[PDB]
Amino acid sequence: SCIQFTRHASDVLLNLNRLRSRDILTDVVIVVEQFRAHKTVLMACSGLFYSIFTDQLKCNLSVINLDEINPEGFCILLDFMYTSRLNLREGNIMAVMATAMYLQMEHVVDTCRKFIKAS
Amino acid sequence: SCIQFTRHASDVLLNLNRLRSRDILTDVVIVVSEQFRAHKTVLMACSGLFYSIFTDQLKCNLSVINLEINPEGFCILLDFMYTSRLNLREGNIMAVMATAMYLQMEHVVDTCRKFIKASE
Repeated sequence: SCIQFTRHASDVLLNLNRLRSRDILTDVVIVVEQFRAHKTVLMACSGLFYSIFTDQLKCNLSVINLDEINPEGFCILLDFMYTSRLNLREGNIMAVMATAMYLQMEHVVDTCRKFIKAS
Repeated sequence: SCIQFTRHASDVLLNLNRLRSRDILTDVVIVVSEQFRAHKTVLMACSGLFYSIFTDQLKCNLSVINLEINPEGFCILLDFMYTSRLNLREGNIMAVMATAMYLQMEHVVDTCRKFIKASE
């Protein structure tokens, strides 16, 4: 019985992005500058954040210090995680690609290769 | 400056489902009549009821929200919230439609009705 709401996955994500704007139930700050977010959204999108939050040995912490990753490159990936929309310019594209491979977003890393080899 | 990944809302939802499926980072027990583990964030994104509940300071930051509602009808809607699939059947359709209203979910309600008046 598959009455698929192909809009409902994206409704959910837009609604998660509003909660972040409204600051409703953010349970983490990532420092790179300060970026507030939901651990669950980070986890679903990013192999490393998922790799961090699932480690039963590590402390569960409301603050996560990223090691010099581009803050610009992280703000663009963050907004992607919440909007599905990847902003790339020539002036930031290198910033963005880097942070992906570290964040382990394997489909986001391929997307930067194509836009860089372009033009 | 606007490259949207059209399978990405959907990958986010299935990864959120697997978290729920592994009981990872879930922060609320919904006690329906049975228990249901889920994440506040997702309930609030799908439900105006759960939205009102979790933005109330008097009932923040409660771990347990006891809702009488049917469990099976809740279970199928909880499935829907995390999977975008609505699993309807003559035997639950009345149960889902009802839970649906009480949750203020109207898009699936419409769907139950039309399933009801499609067979009969």
